[PDB]
Amino acid sequence: SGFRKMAFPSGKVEGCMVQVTCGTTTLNGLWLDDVVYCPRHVICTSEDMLNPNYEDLLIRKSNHNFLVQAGNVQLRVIGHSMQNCVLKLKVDTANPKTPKYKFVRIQPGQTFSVLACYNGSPSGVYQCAMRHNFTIKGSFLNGSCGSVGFNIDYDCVSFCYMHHMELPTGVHAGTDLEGNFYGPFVDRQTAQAAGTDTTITVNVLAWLYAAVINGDRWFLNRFTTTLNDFNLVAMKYNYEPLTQDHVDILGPLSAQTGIAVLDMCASLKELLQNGMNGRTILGSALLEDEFTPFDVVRQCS
Amino acid sequence: SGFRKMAFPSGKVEGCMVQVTCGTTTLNGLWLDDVVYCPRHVICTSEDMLNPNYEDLLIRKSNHNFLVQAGNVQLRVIGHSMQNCVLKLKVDTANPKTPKYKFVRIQPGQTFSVLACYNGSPSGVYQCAMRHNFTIKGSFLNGSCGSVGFNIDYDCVSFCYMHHMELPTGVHAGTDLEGNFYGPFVDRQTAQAAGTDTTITVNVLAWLYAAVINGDRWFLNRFTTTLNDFNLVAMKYNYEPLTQDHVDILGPLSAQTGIAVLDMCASLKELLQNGMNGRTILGSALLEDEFTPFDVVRQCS
Ligand SMILES: Cc1ccc(NC(=O)c2ccc(CN3CCNCC3)cc2)cc1Nc1nc(-c2cccnc2)cs1
Ligand SMILES: Cc1ccc(NC(=O)c2ccc(CN3CCNCC3)cc2)cc1Nc1nc(-c2cccnc2)cs1
Repeated sequence: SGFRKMAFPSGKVEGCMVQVTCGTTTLNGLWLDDVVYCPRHVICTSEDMLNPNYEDLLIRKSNHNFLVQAGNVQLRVIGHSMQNCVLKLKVDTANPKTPKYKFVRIQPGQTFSVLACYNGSPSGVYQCAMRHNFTIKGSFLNGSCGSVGFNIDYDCVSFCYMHHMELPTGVHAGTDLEGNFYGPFVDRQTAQAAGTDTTITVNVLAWLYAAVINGDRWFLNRFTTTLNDFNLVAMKYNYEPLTQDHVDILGPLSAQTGIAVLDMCASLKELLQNGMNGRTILGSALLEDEFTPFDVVRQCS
Repeated sequence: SGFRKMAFPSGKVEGCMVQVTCGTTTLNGLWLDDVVYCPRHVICTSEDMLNPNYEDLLIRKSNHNFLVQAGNVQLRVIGHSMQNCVLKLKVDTANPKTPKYKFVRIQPGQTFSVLACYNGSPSGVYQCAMRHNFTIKGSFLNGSCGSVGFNIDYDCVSFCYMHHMELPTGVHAGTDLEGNFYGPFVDRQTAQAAGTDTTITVNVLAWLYAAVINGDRWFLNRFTTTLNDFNLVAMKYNYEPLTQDHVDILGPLSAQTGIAVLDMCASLKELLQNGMNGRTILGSALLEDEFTPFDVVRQCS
C-alpha cells in the first residue's frame, strides 16, 4: 500500500559519472566503455555566448585541453568528436563499471529518473516526465549540466536525457544521448521560451486507478461516458485528447479494479467540472499527471 | 531552479541488500561487514502469528536454517543472535562493498530516503518523513520487509529505518537498526493502529522559503505576527507549535530571502484561514510538510 514519487535505483548510473573541465568551465560527463559524453557547450568561452559556432570552436581544441576526472583519477583524452550537441571524448581506459545500456529517445508523457550531479559527484535522484512542450520540470542548479536521465529494465540502463540548460520560466531543456535536443531549443543564448503545455490525460487516469488500488474511492461514480463526449470536455480544460490506444494501455489497470476506462473518465470529467471540494487523492489536492500506466503497475500491483 | 522530492543516490545501499530465507518466508537483509541485519519476524511460522515468543522461536533455530543470498552467491551463516526486533546473522564473508556507515535514530519531522527491495533486489528509491505518530507514509508491498531508510553525509551512510509492517490505514511501521521500534508498535498481530498526527510546522515554513527562492511569491504579505499569536492559530489547524529553536533553524533561509520568520508565519496564517483560492505553490495545491530546512538548503541554495 501507499503511492510515492519513485525513481529507479541510481547505483548503475553513479558509477558512470565523471567531471569534465575545459578552461574555467566544469560540468558532468557520462563515462561508458572508453568514451565520455558531455554537453558541447563546455567549450563555450565568454566572448562567444551570443552566436557561437561549435564547429569552429571544436576545431580549435586539442585533446590535452580536456581534463576528465573519475573521482580522484584523471583520465587521459585520446580523441574527441562532435555528436550533434554532445561531445564524445575517447579516453584510454574503459569504465570497469559500465552497465548494460541503450540510448533511447522518449516521448512526451513518458517518465524517467534524473541523477543530479555536480563536479562529477551524484547529489540526488528524482523522477521527471517529458512534457508536451518538450521541457522537464526538474531541479537543477548551475553546474548540473551533463546530468543524465534514465530508466532501468531488468539489468539494462536506458539513457534518455542529458541536461543542457534552464529556460526563463525555470523549466529545463536537454538532448537525448545522441545529442539531439528535445523540442525546438538550441544551446546558445536566444530569446527561446517553452511553448504551451497540456495535461497528460492517460497519466491522470493511471493515477486515479492507483488511487482506487490504494483505497481512495470518493471520486468514483455510477456514470459512464463515451470517448467522444469525454474529449469534448478535455479540450476545455487543456487536457490531451484520449485515444483508443490509451484505453488499451489502461486495460490491465481496468481489469484489476473492475472499473472500465470510460467509467473512470466520467469520474475525471466530474472532478474537472466541480473540483475536489477540499478532499485529496493519494495525498494530492490536484490531479497528478506524471505517473504513466507502467509506473502505476510497477509500483502497486 | 525547480524543487522536487529528491532522494539520496542509492548506490552505496544497493551494494548491501541481500535476501534472507527461513523456511517459506523470504525478505530483505542488510549486509555490513560480516553481519546481515533483517527483521526477526522472518522466523515466524503459521500457527504462531497471534502471540509469538521470539526468544523461544530463535532458540529453536540453527545456523543452517537461514539461507542468505547475495545476488547469485549464497552466504554461509556462522552465528545468529537477537537484537531487539532485528536479527543479526554472522556470515563467513565481509561485504567488500561495505560503505562508511552509522546507525542513527531519527526524530519526527526528519526525512530520509527509502530503498524499496524485493527478494534482495532494489526496486525503487523515494523520500519519506517520520510522522508525529512515528509512522511513515511509504510505498511498500508484501515482501518489502527489511528494506532500509537512510541519509548520506559526505561519504557516510546513516541508516535510520528498517521496514517491518503495514498498519490498517496503509501507513508503515518499523525500527531503527538497533531493532527498536519507532512508536508504540510490536511485530505481531494485534489491533494496533496509528495515533493522531499533526502537520510539521517548521517543514511547511521551510517549503514556503523554497517557494520564494524559486520565484513563487503570491502568498507573501506585509504583515508580521508574534510567535504566540501564530501558535494560537496553529493549534486550531492541527499544526505543531513553533518554538524559538525552529526560528533559529530557519535563520539561513530567512537571511537569504530577506523575509523574517515571523513575517513568513503571517503568510502561513493567512493561507490556513483562507486557503489557496485555486493557486499552487511549487506545483502543489496544499501545504507540503515533508521537506526539512536542511532538505531545502541542500536542494536550492
Ligand atoms: C545552453 C548553454 C550555452 C552555453 C553555456 N556556457 C556559457 O554561457 C559560458 C561558458 C564559459 C564562461 C567563462 N567562464 C566564466 C566564469 N566561470 C567560468 C566560465 C562563461 C559562460 C552554458 C549553457 N547552458 C547553461 N545551463 C545553466 C543552468 C542553470 C541552472 C540550472 N540548469 C542549468 C547555466 S548555463
Ligand atoms: C509484523 C509481522 C509479524 C509477523 C509476520 N510474518 C507472518 O505473519 C507469517 C510468516 C510466515 C507464514 C507462513 N508462510 C505462509 C505462506 N507463505 C510463506 C509463509 C505465514 C505468516 C510478518 C509481519 N510483518 C508484515 N508486513 C507486511 C507488509 C505488507 C505490505 C507492505 N509492507 C509490509 C505483511 S506482513
